[PDB]
Amino acid sequence: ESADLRALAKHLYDSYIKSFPLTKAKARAILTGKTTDKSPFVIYDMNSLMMGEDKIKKEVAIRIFQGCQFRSVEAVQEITEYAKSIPGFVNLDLNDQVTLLKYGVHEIIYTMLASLMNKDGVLISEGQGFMTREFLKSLRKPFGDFMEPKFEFAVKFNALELDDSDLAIFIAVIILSGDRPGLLNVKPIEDIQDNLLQALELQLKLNHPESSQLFAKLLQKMTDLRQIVTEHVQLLQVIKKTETDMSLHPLLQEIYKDLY
Ligand SMILES: COc1ccc2c(c1)c(CC(=O)O)c(C)n2C(=O)c1ccc(Cl)cc1
Ligand SMILES: COc1ccc2c(c1)c(CC(=O)O)c(C)n2C(=O)c1ccc(Cl)cc1
Repeated sequence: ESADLRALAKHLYDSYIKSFPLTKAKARAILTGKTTDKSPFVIYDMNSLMMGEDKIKKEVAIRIFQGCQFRSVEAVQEITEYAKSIPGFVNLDLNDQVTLLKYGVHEIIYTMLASLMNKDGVLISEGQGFMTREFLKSLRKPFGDFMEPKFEFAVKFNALELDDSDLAIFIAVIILSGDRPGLLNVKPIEDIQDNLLQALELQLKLNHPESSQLFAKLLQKMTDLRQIVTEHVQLLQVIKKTETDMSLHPLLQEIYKDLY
């Protein structure tokens, strides 16, 4: 079993690397000054944003809005590709596969968003750019309040100091939650999570031997993930009631209508 769990961990990590182009490792190298990667253009005001458009591949709050959207959709596409590699996932009832993805993708998105963040801002455009926390906070209501909750989580979450091999199993654990609403066959989902949970436990113990109860502390973080989703959805509802001229991407619209 112990050798089997390591096999499971290595399998998931390999799938993770194959599925997510911008890893935490790449993100850290960019954010700290490493020579393996190159420096981002920093956007911190209106003119940096204007010049950033020239360097990086009508209202700005709207443009930034539309930017996250395309990125979220892309992320959903990646997380979906990853889930199919989770042993057992494709063998589940198709309705359950959908349900697991529906409630799971945003929790993974915010998890992985933490990798691209520090207390000062977030990587964008596959790491070419960097948007500051304060520029985001300064955006007009309600747009200014969207990102700050993510930062506060990311700051707390990044203190756990997980690397990608850690995250690979954790996101796998998130997808295979037996307590999602509407699931038909909970039992096969829980059997897969049991093994995934076992593998996370051993992975965290071997990769972080000195940080006690990291497993427990990491599982407790799923609480914070939920509140991020709940709060976000409510802020989105304000947008739809106010900006009747724009809409969510169909895929995003399906994920959200009607989650909770
Ligand atoms: C990756 O997490 C985010 C962050 C912001 C998001 C989204 C997702 C989505 C998509 C989603 O909810 O998955 C939309 C549609 N966002 C916005 O409109 C928005 C509003 C204000 C600002 Cl300052 C920035 C973006
Ligand atoms: C999910 O987290 C975020 C937050 C902000 C983002 C993005 C992602 C992306 C997508 C990405 O990160 O690749 C873009 C593109 N964001 C912009 O604010 C932006 C910058 C310049 C222009 Cl012209 C328009 C929008």
